[PDB]
Amino acid sequence: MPMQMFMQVYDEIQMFLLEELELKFDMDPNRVRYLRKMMDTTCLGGKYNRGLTVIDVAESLLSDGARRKRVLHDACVCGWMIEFLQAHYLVEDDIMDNSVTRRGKPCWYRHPDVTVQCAINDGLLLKSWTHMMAMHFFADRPFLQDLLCRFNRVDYTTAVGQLYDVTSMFDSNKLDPDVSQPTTTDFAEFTLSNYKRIVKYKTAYYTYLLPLVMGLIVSEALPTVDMGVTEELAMLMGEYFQVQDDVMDCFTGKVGTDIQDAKCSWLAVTFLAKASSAQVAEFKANYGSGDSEKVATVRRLYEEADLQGDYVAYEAAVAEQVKELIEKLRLCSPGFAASVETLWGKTYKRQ
Amino acid sequence: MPMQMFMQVYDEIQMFLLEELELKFDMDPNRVRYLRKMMDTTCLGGKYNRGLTVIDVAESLLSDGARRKRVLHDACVCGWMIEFLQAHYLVEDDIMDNSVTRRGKPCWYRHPDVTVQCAINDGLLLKSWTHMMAMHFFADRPFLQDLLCRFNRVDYTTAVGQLYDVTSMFDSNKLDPDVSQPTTTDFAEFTLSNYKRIVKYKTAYYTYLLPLVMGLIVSEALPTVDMGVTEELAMLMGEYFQVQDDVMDCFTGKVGTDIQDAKCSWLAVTFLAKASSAQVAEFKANYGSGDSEKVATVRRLYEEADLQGDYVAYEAAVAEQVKELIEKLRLCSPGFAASVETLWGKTYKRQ
Repeated sequence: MPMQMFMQVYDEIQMFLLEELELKFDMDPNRVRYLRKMMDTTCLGGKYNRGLTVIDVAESLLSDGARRKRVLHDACVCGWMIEFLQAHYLVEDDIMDNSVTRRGKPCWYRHPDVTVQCAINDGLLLKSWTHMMAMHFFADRPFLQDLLCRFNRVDYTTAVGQLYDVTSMFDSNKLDPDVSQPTTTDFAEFTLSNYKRIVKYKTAYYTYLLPLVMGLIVSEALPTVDMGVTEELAMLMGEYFQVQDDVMDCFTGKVGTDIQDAKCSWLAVTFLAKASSAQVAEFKANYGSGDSEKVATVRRLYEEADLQGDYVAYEAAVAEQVKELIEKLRLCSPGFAASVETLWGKTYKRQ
Repeated sequence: MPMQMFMQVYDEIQMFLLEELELKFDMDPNRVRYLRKMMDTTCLGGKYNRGLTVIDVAESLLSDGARRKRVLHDACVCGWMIEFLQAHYLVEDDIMDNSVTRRGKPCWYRHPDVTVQCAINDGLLLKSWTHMMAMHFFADRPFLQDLLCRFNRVDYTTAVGQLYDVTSMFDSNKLDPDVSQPTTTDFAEFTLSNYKRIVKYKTAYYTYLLPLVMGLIVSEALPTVDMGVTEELAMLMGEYFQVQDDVMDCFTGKVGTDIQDAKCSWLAVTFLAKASSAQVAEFKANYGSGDSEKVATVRRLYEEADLQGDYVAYEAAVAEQVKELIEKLRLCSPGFAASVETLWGKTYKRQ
């Protein structure tokens, strides 16, 4: 049901965007068609949990037919603002990582006649489409200024996160736009504290706080909740998401490549913070190569350091913190707090 | 004087942005310093005509000390929103063109330890900084919603322009994200009508309409002028700017490379629309190569087709249209119309 409405508002948003390009930007149908395909490929095919969260939050805050009809439709449009924003970051981050595929289709910039030259701009369009849809559908809403400001702020936040991700490669002290660096990692930046900072800004704001905020706004309920507790829940849930991902990447789509990719994962930083000198040097020697001997070594080390045990203890401490915060929130905001529970239930030990 | 104020508000904006990153995004001074340098290098060193225009428009619309002080300070901040937006497009477009230098320094992504991976994101930051500065300096202004909407709309418009630029390479009919194309040009898209469309969206909105609009907004004067005449002037001036540039690139920094680069210039499209079959085939054979025989041939052809004569006639028709529109505008808006005159005076036969 939520999904049906969601996908219906997709077509209605697509329609508006494509027509406007025709009527107002003089666009011919060859180019309109290219952008339709870019839009579909970049925005469709995931689970839409970010966007669906907005719907679910708006449904729980509803407390004569047609306020409900409008609030839910607003929720769907906000939901798609988040999905298109995410698509924007994926397209740009894939180019930035020189990644290869996504869903098990190719990275957008890797399609045969999309080019790195076109794809960068395609990203820019995807993010402008968030503004254009907000400005069209919410032209007359009193929350429009506030929505744009909060959205802009999360946008910025996410680009900042991507800065931290991008500069996790080498000693921050040698950071200089005039002076090359080896694209061997250092590991100098592979600390828990840096990892937590990357995840928080790159990921937790847009994935967990923004959908909750948007559901609040379109329900006109934002002042009714404790925003400090709400952010804290978002940051914790968001962090747990990525750590859960990082672990499953190693120890469970088809199978993941963070080790080969030499990623700053929870595993790597947690391993480095507890390991012996000998373990460290063997890590450094084996990490970040496709070679299936080098990989297997890294997994072995991860296994000897009992990282899965550490994971299980981290998970349970997060759960108990999440649970206390949800109860603080339920004191004043019982409907909002249930929606957060439900969000947490779609993250905790996956699904 | 305007410049002194402008550069002063630069430091004040920089300060706010860098501190916020420290206080609110947890940023360490290695990374703060990298972004200071990125900001300075990407935003400083041009003539700032876009930003200066905003100041000049606000000064002409002023019709007890301190309204003037605030309006001009608002004008400077809007001016820098335009300069940072421009920097954003330059950084991203340079990557997209694989260009080499700019001012006669390197393209930002070409600095030794900036990387294509970092530079794409640096672009994204530059554009978020426009939002962050508007939201901070104009938090309490009644025009903030309207400013963000108009700004967003020009942002979108410019990305659309860049789509048209990017797909000027080959037959629009073969535009397909699944199917490669030769990075030989077609010339099929090299028509005047396509050229005018690229320039209008890529360039005229952000370079000519946006500064005028922003000066109107911060002066609280926007409703006092005829916006249809204002847009028309902006589109004409903006078009003339690029055509004037395209011509000087050939027939006058140190010397330009549009022919080698195989650019969609005014010269090329105008040449193609009037040339004989023989001239066309010799053009196609010689255009878009570094070889100084092939280049010289193209210039010769341009000279035989009398493109400089066509330019001179185009310039004079634009001038007389610009002049009539300025007088229509002066009927109701004498102060605004002088500022446009002054803007036109900095474009017409350069300076």
